[PDB]
Parts: sequence; C-alpha cells; structure tokens
Amino acid sequence: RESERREVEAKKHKDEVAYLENYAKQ
Amino acid sequence: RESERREVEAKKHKDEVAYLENYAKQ
Repeated sequence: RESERREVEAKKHKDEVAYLENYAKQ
Repeated sequence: RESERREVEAKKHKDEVAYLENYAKQ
C-alpha cells in the first residue's frame, strides 16, 4: 500500500506540473 | 511513518496548487 501511495503521489506531481504548464504561457 | 509522510506530502501539494491558482488569478 505504501508503495502504491508513492506511485499515486508521483501521479499527483504530474497533475500539478501539468496545470502549471497549462497556466504558464499566459 | 508512512501515514505521516503521506500527510505532509498531501499538505505540501495542496499548498503548491493554492500558490499556483493565487498567482494565476490575475
């Protein structure tokens, strides 16, 4: 379970950097 | 140990996203 939590928090990193990219170029 | 690490990760993620949306609100 803790390993799975590691992968899902990596996914959260991906989502957050994705939103930063979405609103970065404006 | 794993639970508290996940908690600190989650709070820093929400802080980051709050920072980004506050910056982008203009």
